[PDB]
Amino acid sequence: VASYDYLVIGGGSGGLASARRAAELGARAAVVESHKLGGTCVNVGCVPKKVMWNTAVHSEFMHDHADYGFPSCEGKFNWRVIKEKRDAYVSRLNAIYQNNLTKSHIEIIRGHAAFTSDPKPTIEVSGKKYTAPHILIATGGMPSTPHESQIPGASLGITSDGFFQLEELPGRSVIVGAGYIAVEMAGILSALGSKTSLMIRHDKVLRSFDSMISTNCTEELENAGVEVLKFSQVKEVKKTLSGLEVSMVTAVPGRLPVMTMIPDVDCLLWAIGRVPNTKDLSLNKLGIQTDDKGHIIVDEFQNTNVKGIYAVGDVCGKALLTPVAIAAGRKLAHRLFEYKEDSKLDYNNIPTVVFSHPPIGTVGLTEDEAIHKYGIENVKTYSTSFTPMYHAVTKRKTKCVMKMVCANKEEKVVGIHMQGLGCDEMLQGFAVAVKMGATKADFDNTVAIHPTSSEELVTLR
Amino acid sequence: VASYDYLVIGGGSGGLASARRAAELGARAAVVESHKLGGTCVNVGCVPKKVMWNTAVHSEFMHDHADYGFPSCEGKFNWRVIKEKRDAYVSRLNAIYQNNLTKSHIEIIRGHAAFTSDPKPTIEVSGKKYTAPHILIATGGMPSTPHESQIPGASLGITSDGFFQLEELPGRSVIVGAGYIAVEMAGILSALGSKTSLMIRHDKVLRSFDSMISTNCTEELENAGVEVLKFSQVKEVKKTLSGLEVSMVTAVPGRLPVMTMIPDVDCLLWAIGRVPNTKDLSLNKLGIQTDDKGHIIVDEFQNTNVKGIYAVGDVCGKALLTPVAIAAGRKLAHRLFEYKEDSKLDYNNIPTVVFSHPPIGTVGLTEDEAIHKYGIENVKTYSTSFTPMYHAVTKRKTKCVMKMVCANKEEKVVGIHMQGLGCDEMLQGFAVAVKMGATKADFDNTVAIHPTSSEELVTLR
Ligand SMILES: Cc1cc2nc3c(=O)[nH]c(=O)nc-3n(C[C@H](O)[C@H](O)[C@H](O)COP(=O)(O)OP(=O)(O)OC[C@H]3O[C@@H](n4cnc5c(N)ncnc54)[C@H](O)[C@@H]3O)c2cc1C
Ligand SMILES: Cc1cc2nc3c(=O)[nH]c(=O)nc-3n(C[C@H](O)[C@H](O)[C@H](O)COP(=O)(O)OP(=O)(O)OC[C@H]3O[C@@H](n4cnc5c(N)ncnc54)[C@H](O)[C@@H]3O)c2cc1C
Repeated sequence: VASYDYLVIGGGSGGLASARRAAELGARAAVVESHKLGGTCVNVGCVPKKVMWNTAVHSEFMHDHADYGFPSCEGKFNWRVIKEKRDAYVSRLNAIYQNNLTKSHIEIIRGHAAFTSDPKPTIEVSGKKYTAPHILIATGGMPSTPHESQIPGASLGITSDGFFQLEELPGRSVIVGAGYIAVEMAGILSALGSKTSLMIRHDKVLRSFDSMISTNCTEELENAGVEVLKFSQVKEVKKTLSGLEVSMVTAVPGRLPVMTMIPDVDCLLWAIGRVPNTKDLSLNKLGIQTDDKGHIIVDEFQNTNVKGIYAVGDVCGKALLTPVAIAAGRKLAHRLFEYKEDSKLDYNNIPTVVFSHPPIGTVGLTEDEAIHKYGIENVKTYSTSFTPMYHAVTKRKTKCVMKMVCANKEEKVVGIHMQGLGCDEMLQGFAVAVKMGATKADFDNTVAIHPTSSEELVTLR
Repeated sequence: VASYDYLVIGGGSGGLASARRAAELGARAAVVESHKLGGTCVNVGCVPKKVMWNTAVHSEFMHDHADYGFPSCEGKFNWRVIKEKRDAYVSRLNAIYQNNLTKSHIEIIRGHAAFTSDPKPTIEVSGKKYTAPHILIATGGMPSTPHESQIPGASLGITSDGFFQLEELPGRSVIVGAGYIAVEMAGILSALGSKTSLMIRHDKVLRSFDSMISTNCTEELENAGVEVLKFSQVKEVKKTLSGLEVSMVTAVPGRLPVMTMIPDVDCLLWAIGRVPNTKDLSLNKLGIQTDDKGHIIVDEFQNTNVKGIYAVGDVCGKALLTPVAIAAGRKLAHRLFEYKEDSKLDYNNIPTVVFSHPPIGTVGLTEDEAIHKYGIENVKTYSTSFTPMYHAVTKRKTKCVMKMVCANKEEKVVGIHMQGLGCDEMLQGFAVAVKMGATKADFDNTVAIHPTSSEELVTLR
């Protein structure tokens, strides 16, 4: 039984970040990883997604070429070219992460970890035992798929993982789900030329975002050529002579349900949720608490219910983002190895960018959330809607919408929501301002940068 | 003699902003404008410049098309197409500004104003007299050109004004100056296909910016195909059979001076400075103080040396930006018509974006300035340099450099300097944070947005 100061199960964002900081602090750490280092984020998430987004962004910009004084650009996007380049780049990152671990003197234990029956918390990987007084579970999650029992033929569809395996651009694609991943995938496939449908159970996407954003985002998708199938769900999927045939039920409220067949589908992409990876951990041997989806339950300090066992990142099921897993993993290392007992991540005011077209940036409370927290009488919002100057000379148009949610007399900024060209890079510093507790006067007292989109947020009235 | 509450001379950024706010406050105002409303900013500055920048940005992005999986885009940029569209857009803005004035009930007096000999400050426009207890001079500036006495043939060159009159893309262009305008023009002309040279008196451009920025900016220009002629200046210009011939002296220190002829020049663009527009105002009839360049001298509240006479914007020669003129003009209206005596613009921490390729964003003190303000022992900087993820798959490359200047033990953020893709939209919120007095912990405690360039500023170590 090899003993370490810190054993981290999972070599993705949270697990690596935590292991690296711990090692800086003098801890003797080891990371168990059964697949590729970098985990979701590098292999099938953040990185490959962004590359595909940059590609889709090229496609749109190329539509404006002639408007800008150039000759029309004519053609066909070649999926395999970019796919090969994207894979290579992921390969480069995996090699860097491995090197980062080595330079830090962190041991990499390759294989699938599981807890043992042993009294003092101990794991087994490939027959060998490993123990530490602090063990971090950072095993992440996976895409959720429907059971054949509920939706026959569901296994004919792919997930976001399968999306990163595709080698050709699917001619006809149907995406099921209304969350950010669904939105992102629909936007990429459509911009690159796939005849794309997005099938959502209600009338808008991103229903948990501020309502200005869910409305605007739904319209932008339609305007970009994505067919949004509202109040619809899949009833069955079948393999026809040439592709898939999707049977769906549309049930608009105030109307009779109607069943429709969608034929000749090349790609059926389930983007319905993520499930935690805890199933094969043998958690029950230690009696570690999970919720009914399999998420590990933790407190504000990432503690599980068992002493010396922690969990961070996707596996915990809250704020499923690369930077949160990292920040939580880091704060945890400072708490354990630097003896900073108050060291923990604040889960409020975490900013998010959704890589739609145009991108979305959000931080803090939606208007409804502020209304429930402070009361209608105490909430004031400011908003603007305009066409960015980039489109002054284009036939194709996109809008920029921004909304500021203020609370109390002081007009504290408690929420910022926007969608528009450049909003992906614009959000970070306002997130800093929001975290510091800025009020509207603080924004108003900052001299604008002209001509930009960003200047609209400091000149709202 | 028609009397008003407020008479504003100049209908550009500062003059309009001040007049509009004053009118909201109940003032009976009139704006004197001898040319087009919107002034520099709309007609020959900010707006038309940005449109030309967006165009140049299209040209660069089109170089990456094939790398992104598309077929090579082949050609020739058509200057007149975009020029016509740009003019139209400026026409649209002029009509809006005029309407804004009318809706506000502000009187527009068309013509050239000059002060009179009269005791109580009074102006004359087209034979008629006008007076007010508060008169704002906001007459802006103009491009500076060399005297034929010092540089013979200088009048064969054009200025940034003339740039906006061009109808064809000049084949060979030489830009003289090393400030932001020179840099911007060089970058646009070059990206659009002009064989461009930038002639600077020293070895770097933007010598007043933080030294990381002047160095990086000079390299980016060279990398983009702009020939930077260092330690050079124009000695004479002459009209040859086919274009202009520029005689220049290059005097590298530690070397003998060398004279060179630059032949076949289509466009010689002077971007050497701006001069205030005060010359024809008859300021001396009131004894209003100017410096030796013709700038009107004012105090912290925009007061001139004469009671009831103020000046804002370019004419004052400090912080020559559209938003500063606006903010100063607004604060002034609140002071005069809302009786807010402490109402004035803080000229510290004004953010600037330079529309180079990639763009530059700066706010606060350069490293040297912080060193002079706090002492070397009290200044700590953090910086990063990386290749944005956008170029992971391109043969063409650009860099992103960021620098954070902190002061004292607390590591107050006193300067942010960066150059890179997206830095034009990234700066605004960090400018808010800097204005609020953020420290490095405030940045560090803000969760990053992945994957973006902006996230680098919150993860500096
Ligand atoms: C398509 C997609 C796009 C996304 N886009 C973004 C985005 O743009 N921005 C953003 O912030 N977030 C994004 N996310 C979310 C972000 O990628 C995740 O929140 C983050 O990767 C979670 O990190 P983690 O450390 O919890 O787990 P992960 O990186 O999944 O790491 C878990 C690791 O544990 C390994 N493992 C699991 N069980 C075991 C075991 N028993 N033994 C050994 N090893 C094990 C797994 O192989 C894996 O390598 C995206 C996610 C997806 C799916
Ligand atoms: C090429 C270029 C690019 C620029 N790019 C940017 C940028 O991207 N961002 C930015 O922030 N700033 C930029 N600037 C600077 C910005 O445009 C100026 O700081 C701003 O326009 C100054 O406004 P102002 O109100 O002082 O004067 P102006 O807008 O020049 O207005 C002065 C007005 O007074 C009128 N006038 C003058 N004398 C008289 C008189 N006697 N009687 C009646 N009317 C009179 C003039 O016709 C004019 O309309 C740029 C400038 C230039 C030249």
